[PDB]
Amino acid sequence: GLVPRGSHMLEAQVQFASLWKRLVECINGLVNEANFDCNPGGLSVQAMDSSHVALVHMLLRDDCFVKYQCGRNSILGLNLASLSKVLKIVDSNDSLSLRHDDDSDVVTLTSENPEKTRKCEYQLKLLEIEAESMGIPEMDYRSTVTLNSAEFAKIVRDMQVFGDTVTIAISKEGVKFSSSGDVGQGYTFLQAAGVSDRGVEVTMEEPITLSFALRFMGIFAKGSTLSERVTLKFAKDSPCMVEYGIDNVGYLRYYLAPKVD
Amino acid sequence: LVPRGSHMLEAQVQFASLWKRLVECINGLVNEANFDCNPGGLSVQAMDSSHVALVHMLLRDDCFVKYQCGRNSILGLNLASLSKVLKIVDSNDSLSLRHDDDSDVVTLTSENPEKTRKCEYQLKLLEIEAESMGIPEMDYRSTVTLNSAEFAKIVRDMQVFGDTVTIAISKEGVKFSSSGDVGQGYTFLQAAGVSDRGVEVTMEEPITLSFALRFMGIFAKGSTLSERVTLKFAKDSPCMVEYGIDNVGYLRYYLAPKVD
Amino acid sequence: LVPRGSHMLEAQVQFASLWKRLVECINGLVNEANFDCNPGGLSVQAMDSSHVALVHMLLRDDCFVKYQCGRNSILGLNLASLSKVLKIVDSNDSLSLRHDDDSDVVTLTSENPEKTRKCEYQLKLLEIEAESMGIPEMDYRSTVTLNSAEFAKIVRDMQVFGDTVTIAISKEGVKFSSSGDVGQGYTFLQAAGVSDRGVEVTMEEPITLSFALRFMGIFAKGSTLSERVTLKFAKDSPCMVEYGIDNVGYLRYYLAPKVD
Amino acid sequence: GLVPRGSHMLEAQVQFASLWKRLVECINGLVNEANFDCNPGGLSVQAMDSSHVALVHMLLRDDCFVKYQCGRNSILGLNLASLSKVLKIVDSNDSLSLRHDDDSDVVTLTSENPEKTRKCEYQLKLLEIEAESMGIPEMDYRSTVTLNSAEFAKIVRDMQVFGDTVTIAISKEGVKFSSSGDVGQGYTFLQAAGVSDRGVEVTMEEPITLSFALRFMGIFAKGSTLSERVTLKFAKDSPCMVEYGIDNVGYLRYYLAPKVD
Amino acid sequence: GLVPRGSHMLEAQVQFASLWKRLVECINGLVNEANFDCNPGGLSVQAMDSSHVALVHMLLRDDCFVKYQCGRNSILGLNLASLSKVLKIVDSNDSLSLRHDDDSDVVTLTSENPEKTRKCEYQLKLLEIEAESMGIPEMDYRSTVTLNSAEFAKIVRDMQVFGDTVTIAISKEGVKFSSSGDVGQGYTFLQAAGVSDRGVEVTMEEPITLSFALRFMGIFAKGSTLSERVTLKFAKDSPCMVEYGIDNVGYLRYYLAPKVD
Amino acid sequence: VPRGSHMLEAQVQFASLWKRLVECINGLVNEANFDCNPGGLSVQAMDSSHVALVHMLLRDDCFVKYQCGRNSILGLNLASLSKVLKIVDSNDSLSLRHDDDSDVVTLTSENPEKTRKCEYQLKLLEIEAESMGIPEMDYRSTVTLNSAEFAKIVRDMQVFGDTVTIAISKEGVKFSSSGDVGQGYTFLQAAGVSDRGVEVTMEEPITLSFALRFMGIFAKGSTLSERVTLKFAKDSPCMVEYGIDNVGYLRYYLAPKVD
Repeated sequence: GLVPRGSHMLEAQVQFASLWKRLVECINGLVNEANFDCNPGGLSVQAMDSSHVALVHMLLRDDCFVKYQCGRNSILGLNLASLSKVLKIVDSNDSLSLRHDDDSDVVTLTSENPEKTRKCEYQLKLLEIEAESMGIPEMDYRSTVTLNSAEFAKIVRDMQVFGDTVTIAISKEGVKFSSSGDVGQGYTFLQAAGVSDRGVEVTMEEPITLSFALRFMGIFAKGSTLSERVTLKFAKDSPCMVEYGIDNVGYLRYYLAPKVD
Repeated sequence: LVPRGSHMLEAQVQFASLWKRLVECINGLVNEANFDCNPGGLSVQAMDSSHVALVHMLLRDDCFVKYQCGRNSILGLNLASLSKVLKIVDSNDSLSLRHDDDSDVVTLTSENPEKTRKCEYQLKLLEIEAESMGIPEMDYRSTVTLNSAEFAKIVRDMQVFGDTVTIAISKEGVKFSSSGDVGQGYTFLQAAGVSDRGVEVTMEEPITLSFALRFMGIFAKGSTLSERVTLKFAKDSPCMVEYGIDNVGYLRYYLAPKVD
Repeated sequence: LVPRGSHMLEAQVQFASLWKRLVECINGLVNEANFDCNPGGLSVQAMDSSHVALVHMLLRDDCFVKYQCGRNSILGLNLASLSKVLKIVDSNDSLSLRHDDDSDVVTLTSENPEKTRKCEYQLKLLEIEAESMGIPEMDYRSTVTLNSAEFAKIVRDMQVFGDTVTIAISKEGVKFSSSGDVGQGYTFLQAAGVSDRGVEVTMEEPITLSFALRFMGIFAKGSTLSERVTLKFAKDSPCMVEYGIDNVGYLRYYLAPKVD
Repeated sequence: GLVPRGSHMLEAQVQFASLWKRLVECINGLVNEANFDCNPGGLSVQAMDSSHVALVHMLLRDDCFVKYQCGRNSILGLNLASLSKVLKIVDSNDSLSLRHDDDSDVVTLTSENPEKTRKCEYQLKLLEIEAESMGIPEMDYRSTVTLNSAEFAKIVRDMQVFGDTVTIAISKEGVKFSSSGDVGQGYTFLQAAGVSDRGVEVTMEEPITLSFALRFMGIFAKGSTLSERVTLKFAKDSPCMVEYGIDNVGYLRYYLAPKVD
Repeated sequence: GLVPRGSHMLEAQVQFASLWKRLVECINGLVNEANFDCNPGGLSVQAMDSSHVALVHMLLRDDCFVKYQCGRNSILGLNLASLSKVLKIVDSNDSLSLRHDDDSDVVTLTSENPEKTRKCEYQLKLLEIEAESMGIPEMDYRSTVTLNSAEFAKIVRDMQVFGDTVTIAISKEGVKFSSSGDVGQGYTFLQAAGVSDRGVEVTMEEPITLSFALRFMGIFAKGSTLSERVTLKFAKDSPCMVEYGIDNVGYLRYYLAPKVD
Repeated sequence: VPRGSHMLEAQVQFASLWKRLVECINGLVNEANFDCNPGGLSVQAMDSSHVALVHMLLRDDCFVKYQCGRNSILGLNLASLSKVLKIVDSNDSLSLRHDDDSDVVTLTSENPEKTRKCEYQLKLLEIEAESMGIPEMDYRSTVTLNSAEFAKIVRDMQVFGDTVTIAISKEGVKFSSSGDVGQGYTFLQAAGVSDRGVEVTMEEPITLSFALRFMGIFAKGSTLSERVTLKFAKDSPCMVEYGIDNVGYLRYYLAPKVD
């Protein structure tokens, strides 16, 4: 429309800061620095734990924000430790505008009350983070179980009293989480209770039984702060995946290698 | 006409909160103990490593929604572990404790009202001797009964001063006293009129004993089981602190007095 | 018995929560302090071990349901201990502070509305040398008043960044600022004139001073006593933060500025 | 025509009390009460830990004592805790006569200096300790390693900084102790023998690799107070054994179940 | 006449500070504050435990010190807890000059190496400690036993594994220390010996048997740090006494009430 | 292909060095970064209250074998590292090794006689760059004394207060403290010429005060050097230096106490 532009603003603001708070918590659990791809499609974070066993892919679609503006595709490295420290002090119900200028070695967070009587502005030095080394697995999922996010969280926390490894067994009827160790042996069995209305949606293709490091399942289960339900997808000798939907305006997705023997 | 398949103990309580609250109490005093299961119910009797204090707990068979102890088996358990497992069991779930014929393992089974979740934990069991220490007896000259939680507060409070509390019983009240660096404290409770909360003294003479707060503290955890608590005393004799479980049982602690 | 004298000094407050909340506040700054008791009321005046910051607290005599300070006695107290004792005293119980002649010990007496419980604690007293001071006054050009708890939050917040906060006052609002490894933060508060919510700025010129957050933090504990809090400033001069104890007293802190 | 009765049942005196001291310490580590079979063949103690995972067998042959007398086979239950408390106060270099009478409900320990100017006498109430009496596994020990008792002790203490489980791997050419946990991963490898000619006397039949609870290895390693060397014997899916010889006049032998890591 | 008239002073220097260190330790065991009478005859301390069961009397004659000066008779109250804290840091082989100006209220300790390269000076605030209400008791008439100080110390420590009360029985033969409790029953018997030093010098008039609180005997036995030998004196239904000679320039003397029917 | 390398390998002959060092520095901070240049290993780190700073350097000639062609930074949990070094024999060798992107560093110990070999592996951090920079240059007054006397003197002064006052004079140096117990001082005379035995070398008289908590942490240095050197400057961080020399140093810096 007879109008050009060489500079950047890259300013996106969410209405309720509680979202960012709850997210960073989740992902800081896994890694302490990460890149923030901002496309016009929305913000993504893709990052892998220092042991290259687990992967976290988070996407916040552009309809997630009350205002969003990412002309070109800039990438922003951030210290998540610091970012968490700042978000810890930001009121849940305040707004939060994340902003970056043309090349400015610094990103800025701006918070404001509903009533406009208080305004906060924090500035973080940015990094410096080498491209992710990749990559996401592809990869087709035979069996799929969906359950209350917080029950899931409880179950991992519970299983950890026994071991540092959980064994997940899927049957059409239900799913069984199992653990062993000094204290003894535990299991929690969840029945599938069909055909409607909400409470465990198994949907397998065959029986399938994999094992996983609880350390990481625990880090993932933090997701329950974002979604009332959570979905786990499995495939034989293949990374499982745990998915937490954000309100149709995004997702948080974790992938973890099975234990091998 | 028909025996088999076997095998021989099942004890299910409706609300797991009971077991949770109990084990907490008794774990405070000892870290392993034997679980006599008669057809009369489950008892635990055990003494602290310094042989100064004694727990006796009994859960009568009417305490359980379902109970079955044909012969009298004894089950040693690590209370530390048992506590760890009970910590993860929902208060309002059921909890069936089960053991089979010579099975080196006892099993705890929890289930929702609603039957959509089922949990099952298994603990290796121990050979614990099975131990000497003889339960002592009355007569109990003086007897005081009070709100369980006030009692709890009072010990916690007295511990800011010393590691020893002095309990003095008088017609119309009881006085808990302590000393130490911080200074000197006392709490006095009056008796007389309605005693429900509210302090039912019922002495025979005045009587004044002293006790290790470390242990009174361990006992006071009992407040999680009974709104009220009863203390019984006798000169130069182990006092006793009793917490009733709903008429279906008791938790009873006994502690030696301090000497001068 | 006619030295004279004599001799007792009784100061009872209705709700012990006050004393609890106070001692907490001031224990944050110093661990022993003198309690001047005039017939005018109790004052505490004391300075931090680095001689950077000063507390002045006054509880007027109309603060107490019952007060008696014939002559002007001074009572040194270990605040650490006093805090330990007040921690155990129920918020809603009464609390009579009492001293006799010449009795090396002050006594705290608590009682519940319903008179069924009575507590009595005794503290050895000190021995505290007069405070080289003083107090500064009073030439406060422009000030600011805000919600006590917002203030508290703001300090706690600013500490994630630095150990120093910079307070900038302007017609319009006030800006708290900090720097450090994590980065740079500020919180700006807006409002025009004099009205409670939310910020009554009332300056004479713009003025910008800096302070040690360590101490602002200690002060902010005041939010337990007063919904609002007032800060007064003067160029190259100790600021002051004031917490009104309703209409019966105050808690006031003064802190040296930073050159920077 | 001889003398008939009495008195009296048992007298067992050792020259240097240091032995008893060092023994009880060892075994008190495993159990807090135990039975003392006194045959004319000597004193034995056989006892098992409360979890029925580990077994002590100690034998002091009759030639171990300067004077020994056990006509019939009496059994004496003892609180090892108490016994330890008493032995703690008995001088190493004093004599120590253990005595029990016909009736009695009490055993008596009597200590005396070389120079006869001091005499101590302690009396312990004895117990009825029940079975068992399991009482011992055998035999076919495929692989066998022998090493300095104190190095062994160090090695367990060391491995415990990592985990609560040690993995022992035996090869021609040496033995490798391994552990894992939060702190990280450790191993100690001992070479020899041989490494001709000649710790560490390995003498295997095949390679063999078992794991064990360090809690118990630790309890055992206390044995180093009795013997300069220590011998470990193993067999696949079978209780290992750790043996400490007493001067040809006896042994202390521990047996421990393998772990499933 | 060559005579002044002053208002001052007190200086008491010992060559080896180890003495003061070892003393204060002994006494601090019994009480935490005490008065230090300084005569020209020497320093005495007389004090009684908070339960008025046991009494210390210590005297350091003026020939004990390399330099001593107590013109008039001043009294100095001291916190023994603090004094112990300061003496803990003073080298055993350094000198130690204790001194007081007059009414200042502070006493000063001054330490110096043999080689004069280091000098330490500590100052303690002094107390008003109220005069000692209790009279020393009197009639020590035999029985009397003397023995190695450290054997004595051992014997109390030993007897405490059993009870909190020791029973001392004196006979022409020897002396018997006895105790009872949960652990069981112990005794130690010492025979009256030998060649040099006889090695236990009993010197009774009749047999005599009293009992005592081990708590206090223990506190006393700390005296073994000052004298190789120790002497105990008894009288029926009368405070015993335990005396530790320094060996000729002073004494430390404890008195303790017997236990009664 | 003449190699690079590649890698990192740093072996010391006697492990006692590493043991004694980590102890010292673990006293101040529980995690720290290990810059490995070809110049040697340095650690630079600051206490959580940003009052005190530790700089340690081990020059490359310190090691029987050293190889850091290029640079790499290794974060380490010092608590864990201390736990592992606690079990390593003083007189064993100790090779510290790291491979290309390996999330783990490895410690390898071996006896003189090659009959025992130990290998421990630590997960690595994750520690954000140090920030607060080294100060310079004190310049004016300087005292040097027996490391252990110094250690004693701090431990001693702590019975009184939590603050020590150091006064330097041509005569000597005076350490002073106050508190409930009372008041102490220790005075050291300048003896000489060399060595304990106290080498004062001032420019004017100068008197500063310091937190004993930290002087205590530093004094642990006496395990590395028989002597220790303190340098001061008015209203300026003092410094306490322990020199392995010429192989390396351990250096602490601490803020003075202000009015």
